[PDB]
Amino acid sequence: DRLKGKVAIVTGGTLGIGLAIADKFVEEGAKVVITGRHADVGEKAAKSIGGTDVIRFVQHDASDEAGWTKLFDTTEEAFGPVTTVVNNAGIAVSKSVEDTTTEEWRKLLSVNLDGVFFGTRLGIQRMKNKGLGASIINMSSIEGFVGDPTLGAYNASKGAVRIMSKSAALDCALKDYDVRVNTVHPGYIKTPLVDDLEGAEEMMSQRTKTPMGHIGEPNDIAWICVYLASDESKFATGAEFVVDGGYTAQ
Amino acid sequence: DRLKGKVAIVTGGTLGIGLAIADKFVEEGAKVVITGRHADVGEKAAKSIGGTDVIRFVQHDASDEAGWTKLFDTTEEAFGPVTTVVNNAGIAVSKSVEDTTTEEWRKLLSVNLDGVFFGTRLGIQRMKNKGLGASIINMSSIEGFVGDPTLGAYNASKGAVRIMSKSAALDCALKDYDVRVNTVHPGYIKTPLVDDLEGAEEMMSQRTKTPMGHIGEPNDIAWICVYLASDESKFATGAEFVVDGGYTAQ
Amino acid sequence: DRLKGKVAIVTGGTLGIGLAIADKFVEEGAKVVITGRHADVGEKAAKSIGGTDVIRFVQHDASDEAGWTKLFDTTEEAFGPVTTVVNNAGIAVSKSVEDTTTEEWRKLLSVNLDGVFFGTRLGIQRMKNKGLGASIINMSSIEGFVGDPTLGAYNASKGAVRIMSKSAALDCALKDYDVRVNTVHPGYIKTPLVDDLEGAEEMMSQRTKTPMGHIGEPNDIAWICVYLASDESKFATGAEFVVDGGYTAQ
Amino acid sequence: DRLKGKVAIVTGGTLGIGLAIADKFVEEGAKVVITGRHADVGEKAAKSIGGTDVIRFVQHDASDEAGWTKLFDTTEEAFGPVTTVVNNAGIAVSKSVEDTTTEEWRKLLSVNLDGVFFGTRLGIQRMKNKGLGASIINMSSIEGFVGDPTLGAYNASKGAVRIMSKSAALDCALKDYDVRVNTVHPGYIKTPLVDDLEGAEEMMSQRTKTPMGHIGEPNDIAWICVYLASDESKFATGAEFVVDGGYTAQ
Ligand SMILES: [Cl-]
Ligand SMILES: [Cl-]
Ligand SMILES: [Cl-]
Ligand SMILES: [Cl-]
Ligand SMILES: [Mg+2]
Ligand SMILES: [Mg+2]
Ligand SMILES: [Mg+2]
Ligand SMILES: [Mg+2]
Ligand SMILES: [Mg+2]
Ligand SMILES: [Mg+2]
Repeated sequence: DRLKGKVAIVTGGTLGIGLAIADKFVEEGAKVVITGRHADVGEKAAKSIGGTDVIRFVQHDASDEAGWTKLFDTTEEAFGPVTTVVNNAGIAVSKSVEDTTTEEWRKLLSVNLDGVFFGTRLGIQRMKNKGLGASIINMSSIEGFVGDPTLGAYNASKGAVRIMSKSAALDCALKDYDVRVNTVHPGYIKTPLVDDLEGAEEMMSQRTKTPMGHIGEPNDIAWICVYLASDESKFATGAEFVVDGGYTAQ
Repeated sequence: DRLKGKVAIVTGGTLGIGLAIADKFVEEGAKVVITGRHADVGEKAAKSIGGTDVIRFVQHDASDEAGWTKLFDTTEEAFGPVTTVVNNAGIAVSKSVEDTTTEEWRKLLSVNLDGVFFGTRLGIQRMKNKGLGASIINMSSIEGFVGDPTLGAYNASKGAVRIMSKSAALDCALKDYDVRVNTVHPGYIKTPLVDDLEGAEEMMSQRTKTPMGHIGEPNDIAWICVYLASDESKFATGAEFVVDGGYTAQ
Repeated sequence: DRLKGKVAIVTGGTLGIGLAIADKFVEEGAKVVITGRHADVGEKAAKSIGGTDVIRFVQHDASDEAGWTKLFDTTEEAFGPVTTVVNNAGIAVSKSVEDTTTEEWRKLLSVNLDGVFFGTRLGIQRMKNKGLGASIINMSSIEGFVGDPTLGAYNASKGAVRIMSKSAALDCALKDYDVRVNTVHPGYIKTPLVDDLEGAEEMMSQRTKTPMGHIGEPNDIAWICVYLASDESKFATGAEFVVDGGYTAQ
Repeated sequence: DRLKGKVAIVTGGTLGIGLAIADKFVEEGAKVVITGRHADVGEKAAKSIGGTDVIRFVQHDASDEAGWTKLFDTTEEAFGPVTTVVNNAGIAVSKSVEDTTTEEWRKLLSVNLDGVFFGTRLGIQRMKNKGLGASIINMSSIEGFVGDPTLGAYNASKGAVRIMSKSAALDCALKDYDVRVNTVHPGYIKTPLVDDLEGAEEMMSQRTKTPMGHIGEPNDIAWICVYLASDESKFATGAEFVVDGGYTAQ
């Protein structure tokens, strides 16, 4: 089991990429708490992966600072000290910078930027200096590297996550905290939400978007996260891991 | 005059880098409005560069959304349609991610991230489709490329500016708006604020920080901004311009 | 076994990083041919990992174009069609650009650049369109991202490998070849050759070099290569994977 | 005159980008030697810009190491000590990595990589420690950042130039040589050679290639080179300057 003894929080773990991360984490021996906004979805998601000795759902919005405190306490009460934080919760807005309302701007940043900050800050505090082989995996995207004219606020958030994570990685390394911090950068990934938008997958699969001519699947992101959570990656910190079908290579 | 006919807003234009940008912009034939928080400083700054036929001060906090509207109106009433926006206002917090309070986080992002968003969004709206050769110059820094363990929130802000700017550049290019958007990335620059912090310049001048073994001066940033504001750079958009003494090259 | 059915060529596989890659590849079910310059070293290396049903040594200099042809034939005769090429062979020269002789320049590029080209070109030709889940892993380094004043020719070679690999990745993706191409970028890795240079590890472990305050081990590079060789990484192509203790994050 | 007192060598200065660099350098007060392969073209090019008190042609192939020595001597005899080297000579091959012959590979690298090495190495040696405000401008391209499946060897060369230049920049900075080294990265630029290839400009102008929906002109590259040659850029070293119509921003 590649994640023997690990205890992970996966935010936005009830759908899509986060769900697959949780699934493979459990497969590799981790205990996992998944978060999401909705109880129906979250309880189904947890039980689809395993019983409560290995996976539990907690309703939590990543923008909710006070709830973060409680989430660590709930997770540690269930499974012992947290070792691994996957800051995956996120939302999207389909607006150019020009067309973004300030309400849209603040709402997207409250999840995609504040939530990652809250989980990273608290993860460092609660995991440092415990010999846990701790790992914080911050979910950026291809939009942390390149612009998309239709994703202005999203681009801001993903670029912020990219560089903030390097700061945290460095501080943890220099202080010998036994905490690593890295970013994962998915390209386009097939999910029910993509399937719900007519034409989206075909748009994303054009060669001028994804050179492989198709989009990825959630397990593509799960497997790089297993590597990063595991002690196999004990010398990797402050780095970006891109799984994008070639999107950013052209 | 390399900026003949240009009309620029330079936020945080009363001190340091912004002041030098304003100075060289006026030298190259632009009309300039500089903003800053404090009237004493701002009125002295404007008159040190020129008379009110070429430069004026407006008291404005870049985090103040409603004031942005008014700032464009004031500038256009003085000098005619704005052509050039330099989003330079910024603040700093000397805290690791771990140690950043949420108040510090939100306050820094309100200037360094929201202010750049507000000026970029409004600049696109008010400059597009006017044949102005319009240019938005967003001030990132070396901390938009690399982490600094002591500058967590600052890193978040500068990474956000870096990538958000690419989104805006692309939208403007694809829609033929005649608006370019680029980022400038200073390394360490000698200013009175650096001089006020005992030991700072020597720290910044170590070869492991700045390979040139000294730090820069405000005109180093002014001259790259003249290039970017001018029609000389009409094919440059979505790009990062690094003036850092080699900091990021190692 | 994470590399079930894979058949790998690991150049420079008799020492250091390459040896560890070969070791973990065999552990994960691959068949492996390792190359190196010297028979004594190579035969000991192969037998330290396994018997000839899983690993064999072939004496080969990666700069030797004609030998590449033969190497694929030898490997396929032993183990069946090659699926995985790790272009790891390399040499180093400790000279600034200013001080590099043309002989040094050409010799280093013949291994570090031509060898990677030869293995990549031939790997595409011999692995495309066979449903192998083929993967070409080109060993760049931190010196593919940042300069080192003492490693001028080495920097040239590693930057060339970095970007050439993206070209190959794209061509393979666009043509549906079922071949991925990625680069791995080690930071400093403890080996007998580092141990032989008095003071080297301490130099490399300074916080201004490696923020973790120590250097890595060969298995750190082996494990990212297992991920990249395996079908777990089927959506990763054209990307750079950095395992450097934080070197490039500051 | 922004280049008062400068003495520049511009390789491949008889056509296209190099010709425009030479033209604007002379306009800004520099003395210039342009090189090229062909006397007819070179003598016409020089006289189109000015008389022999400001510009001269020397027939030289950048791959010719012995000729480099002589080129500096010729230039210094004409105009005094060289201050500025623009390594612009280059060739292209339209082949994937898979399809590149070794002859094509070596020939392209002899100009695009060896020529830049020869000019950089010799420029450092002959310009260091003379108080000249010396500047080496190495012409990379967008193909130093991103792959193109049809430009495998070209990608290798441009990535090598990109990173080798950082090594040189650092060495010069650390040793206080008064020599800066930077790379320029053109996107697509309209020239007679592009005009000669039916359909090329339209291909390059598609929004999925160049977001501005058109390609650039040689003066777009000349003006960034004026900035980099001038003392305005005295704090810029080891950096990449991208003028690409947005190509790399998406
Ligand atoms: Cl979903
Ligand atoms: Cl100041
Ligand atoms: Cl060794
Ligand atoms: Cl031409
Ligand atoms: Mg319908
Ligand atoms: Mg004191
Ligand atoms: Mg001794
Ligand atoms: Mg660095
Ligand atoms: Mg025809
Ligand atoms: Mg791209």
